Amino acid sequence: SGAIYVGNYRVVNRHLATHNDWANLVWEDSSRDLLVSSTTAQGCDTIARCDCQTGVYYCSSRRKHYPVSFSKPSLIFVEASEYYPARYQSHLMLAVGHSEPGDCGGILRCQHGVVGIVSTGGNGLVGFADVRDLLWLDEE
Ligand SMILES: CCn1c(NC(C)=O)nc2ccccc21
Ligand SMILES: [Zn+2]
Repeated sequence: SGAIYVGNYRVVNRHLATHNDWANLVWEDSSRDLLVSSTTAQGCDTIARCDCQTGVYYCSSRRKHYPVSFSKPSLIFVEASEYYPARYQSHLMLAVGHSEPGDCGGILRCQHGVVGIVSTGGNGLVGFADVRDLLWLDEE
C-alpha cells in the first residue's frame, strides 16, 4: 500500500483505489495502474521533473529502502499478478529488486523528488508507475 500526497491530490495504484477515491476522482488510467483523487489537506510530497534513472524505493515486504537503477518509462509486458492478468502496462520503469503485491504504492524517489510508485513485481524485478510526466499534479 501507499500513496503520493502532492498539493490536494492523492496518487494511488488504480487497483488499490477506494470508493472514496472513485467518488472524488480527478484522473485514472488502467494501462498505467494509476488513479488520482482530491484531498482536503495539502500533502508533503514534491514530484520529480527529470529523466533520472537512479533513485531509492521503499519495499514494505523488507521494511527497507533500496537504491536502484531503473529503465525509462515504457510499454512493457507484465506477467499475471494477484491483482492483474498478464497484460501490457504503459509508463512503467523496471529495476532489479524485490516486489510483492503488497509493496505496491511504495515511493521511488530521486534527487528531484518522487518519481513514481511500485506497481509490478515478480522474477526479481520491481516495476514503478512513473508520475513525472503528469505536470498538472503541480498546479490547480
Ligand atoms: C523534496 C524536497 N527535498 C527533500 N525531501 C526528501 C524527502 O528528501 N530532500 C531535499 C534536499 C534538498 C532540497 C530539497 C529536498
Ligand atoms: Zn530526478
